[PDB]
Amino acid sequence: PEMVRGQVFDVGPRYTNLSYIGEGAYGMVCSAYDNLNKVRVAIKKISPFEHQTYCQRTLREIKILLRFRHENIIGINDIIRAPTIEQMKDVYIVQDLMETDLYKLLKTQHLSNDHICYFLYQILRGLKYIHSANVLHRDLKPSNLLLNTTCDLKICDFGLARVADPDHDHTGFLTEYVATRWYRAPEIMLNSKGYTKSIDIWSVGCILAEMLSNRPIFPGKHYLDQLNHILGILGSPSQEDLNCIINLKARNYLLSLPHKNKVPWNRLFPNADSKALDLLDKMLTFNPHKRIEVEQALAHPYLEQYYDPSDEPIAEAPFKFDMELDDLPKEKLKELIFEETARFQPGY
Ligand SMILES: COCCN1CCc2[nH]c(-c3ccnc(NC4CCOCC4)n3)cc2C1=O
Repeated sequence: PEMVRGQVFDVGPRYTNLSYIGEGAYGMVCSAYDNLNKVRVAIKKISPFEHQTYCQRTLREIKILLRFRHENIIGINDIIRAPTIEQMKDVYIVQDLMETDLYKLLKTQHLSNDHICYFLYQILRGLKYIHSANVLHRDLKPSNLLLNTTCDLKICDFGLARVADPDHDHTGFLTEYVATRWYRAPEIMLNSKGYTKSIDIWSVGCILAEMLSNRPIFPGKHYLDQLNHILGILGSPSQEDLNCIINLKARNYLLSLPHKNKVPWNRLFPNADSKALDLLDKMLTFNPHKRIEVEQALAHPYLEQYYDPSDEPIAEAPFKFDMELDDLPKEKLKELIFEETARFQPGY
């Protein structure tokens, strides 16, 4: 049993020579050597069993990744856990190892317009497959976009992913949210639970802006500050976009603000490709009903040298409904995680 940052990684003997590569609230990621396939891999230790919320998220992440197979999406190669429910303290997901992430890359490197175009194409190609499966990623950000030296990109971290539920998306003003602040769509703070595909498109728009300048476009200092940054650039929403906001607290908040004019994309990004800024504008649309969809984004003139719908696959088996796991206790969720991972066990 190897040890990384005071965390036991019970993955042997197949997986050895571990090294820290990432973290979350209830998990840790390591790189390791796979003695069977003779390659280095990424291993994610998930420790969710003490919290019901974490158990729901674990079962979703596993179920989703086991169904998905796409070049621009991190897959599951193996799942390690103890042979019995009693002995199962953690769950280890084995994934292909990637060299870096877009967050690490943007901290140090200027991207050429060809690199932005290629990385954006891959994000949208992977996102087309996810949305085609009736799934929402809900935490797209640069650290969840993995890269190698040949510029291949893979979307990772489906820990907050859900089946889309547009009929149950409505909520109140400033209602609590999980996903990362800077990549949060304005409707999250206003009237959305983030159960529609347009949530992911906003995050992609924030990522594109960030690839263009190496700086987050909307860097809210805290939860409440986020809408200030968005409206600071986009300007006051139109009468038509306000009439779509029917909860009075959110509407009246927006109506109380002094008029703010739109900051043109060409002033924020004076070196950017005019086609890239046109697509950015359509992704960073205030009204989610007017926001560009993934298949429209792929067909945008900015991506014309890559666009090929016959080479942009969709999911063979989309998820029909979400799982109703909210009332299920963490002990019952532990059982479903055990049953979902059974196929990877020796002597199965
Ligand atoms: C506790 O989990 C929370 C969510 N989450 C955190 C980030 C993350 N990274 C990887 C991963 C997979 C493959 N290859 C690499 N490679 C590294 C990229 C960065 O540079 C060093 C190598 N990372 C998976 C996850 C993940 O699911």
